[PDB]
Amino acid sequence: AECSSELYTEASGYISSLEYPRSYPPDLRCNYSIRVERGLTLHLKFLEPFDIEDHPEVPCPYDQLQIYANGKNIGEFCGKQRPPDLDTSSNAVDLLFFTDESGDSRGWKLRYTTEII
Ligand SMILES: [Ca+2]
Ligand code: NA
Repeated sequence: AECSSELYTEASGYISSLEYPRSYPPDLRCNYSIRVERGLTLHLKFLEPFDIEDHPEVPCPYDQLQIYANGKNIGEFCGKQRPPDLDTSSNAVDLLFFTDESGDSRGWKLRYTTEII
């Protein structure tokens, strides 16, 4: 399908993979950025279903969701168990979603909210 970068600057919102909760497209390199005002911190909560194609022995060899908080890597995620809720201590988050050439997985969706410092 697509995948231009997306930018979210409201105090809360939803972010999901393309066509959620139907299969996300292959060969994606998607960048989602959240930028809110200094003195707010971002909290991320994934919803169910969460389904990124995985592998029984290799960590995330096929498709990957990577999360950055002000440039620092705070996790790479795949599989069927959603990540735990993330308190990022940051006003700047980036999610990078990479997908390979095949598979039918339902993808991911999160809600972010902001905490007042
Ligand atoms: Ca795949
Ligand atoms: Na999807």
